[PDB]
Amino acid sequence: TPTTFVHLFEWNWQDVAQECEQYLGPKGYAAVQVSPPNEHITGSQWWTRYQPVSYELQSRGGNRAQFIDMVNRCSAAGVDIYVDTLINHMAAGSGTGTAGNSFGNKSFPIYSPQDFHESCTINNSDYGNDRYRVQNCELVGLADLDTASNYVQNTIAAYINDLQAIGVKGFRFDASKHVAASDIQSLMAKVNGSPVVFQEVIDQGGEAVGASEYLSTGLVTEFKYSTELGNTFRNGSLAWLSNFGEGWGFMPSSSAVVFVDNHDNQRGHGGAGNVITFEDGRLYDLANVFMLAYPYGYPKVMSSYDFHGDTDAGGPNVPVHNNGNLECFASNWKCEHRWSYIAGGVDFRNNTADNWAVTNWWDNTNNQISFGRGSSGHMAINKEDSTLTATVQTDMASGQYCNVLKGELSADAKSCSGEVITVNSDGTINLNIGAWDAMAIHKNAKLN
Ligand SMILES: C=C1O[C@H](O[C@H]2[C@H](O)[C@@H](O)[C@H](O)O[C@@H]2CO)[C@H](O)[C@@H](O)[C@@H]1N[C@H]1C=C(C=O)C(=O)[C@H](O)[C@H]1O
Ligand SMILES: [Ca+2]
Ligand SMILES: [Cl-]
Repeated sequence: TPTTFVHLFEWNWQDVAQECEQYLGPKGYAAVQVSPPNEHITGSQWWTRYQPVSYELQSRGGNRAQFIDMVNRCSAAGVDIYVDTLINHMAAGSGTGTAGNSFGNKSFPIYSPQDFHESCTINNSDYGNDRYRVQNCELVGLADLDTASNYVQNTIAAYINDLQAIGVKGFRFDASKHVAASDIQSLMAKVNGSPVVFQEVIDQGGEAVGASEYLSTGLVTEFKYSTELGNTFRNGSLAWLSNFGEGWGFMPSSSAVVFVDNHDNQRGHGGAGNVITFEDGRLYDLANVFMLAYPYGYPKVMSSYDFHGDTDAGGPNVPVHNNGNLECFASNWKCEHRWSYIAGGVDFRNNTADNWAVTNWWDNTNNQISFGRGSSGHMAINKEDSTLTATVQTDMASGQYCNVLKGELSADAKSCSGEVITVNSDGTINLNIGAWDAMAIHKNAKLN
């Protein structure tokens, strides 16, 4: 069953539609978070998508027909679409949009200067001691919408409802911390049905505005997860993760959206160098394996492009699906959602969704850990530099299983493509995991 979504960052609508059919659907990913599909400022940088001009569906990702085509094709494949929705602001300065519209002096095709809060700047110090400025002033000069206005609320809700009519199933509410929770409650009252909604709120503690304020309007991004996971995997002991989640002070599991990294923090925005990303290779594989095996939050796998150290640069100048050639894994699109350890982690999460408990936790007091999900699955990670050969207890049926991180079960269930793990008659496994490696097995990848 579906348990994990993916952020196809800067992927165009044609690439996403093909990816849904060829990979995401077959592999069991629940949904795709796409880049803002509305009209935005021209320019090659990735951040131009976060400066709206209007709500017309003509963006760098493609036009309206291509967007609709993507929603239909993904839906037929069993994959939902979550739209990155800008509820806090409009573009800064003046210029021209991707659909031909002009704007300037807080004057847009759909908003007048009177539909915005009076200009003021959000200073870094405001985050810790002035909620009024955090929510009414401008985020790096972006025109701050008067979200308490009935006209503004109606206009954003009409956009959200139009997207739902096309078939969009969820929404990421961008920059939610900058909008009073009460304004979001009023906005939601105008939204049809009950789509999936997750709100971006960066809260590591000590903020004037807390993540907990948004729990009643939808899921909330738990940024402590990304940071603490990265910090533990790099500078701490994996043994500490035995009570990861609410035990560490995170929000309720059922309210959280978690990730190893997102488009902002992999670039140093809202996250330090301890955040683990595709650049870290095997370290990234292991961090993802932990997140996907661990029963906390609703995870989203990151799918990036090699930005070659340029934190402002837009994506590759070549599509992912390029004339029958997949532009993945090298210096263009990274396609982490296709990395064997990550796709295997997703398969494990999908197949252990009937048991959300962490059972039989074992560790060597440091960087070797192992735990199960009852009789649905078991996993182990070795981050020491000597082989993990400990015998661990599981609740799994004895037999042969495919290590799903390195391969998969054949259609006739007679063989695996990767190494085989053996669960003894007493339920134990005699591990044999090399340094910086791991294993995961589940009840639906058992050899016959
Ligand atoms: C890029 C982000 O900037 C702000 O985040 C700040 C955190 O709120 C603050 O706690 C932390 O200390 O510092 C962060 C800045 O470095 C916004 O709050 C946050 O919303 C924003 N991220 C999203 C907003 C955009 C504007 O539309 C986009 O450019 C980003 O890519 C969004 O993910
Ligand atoms: Ca605001
Ligand atoms: Cl996010």
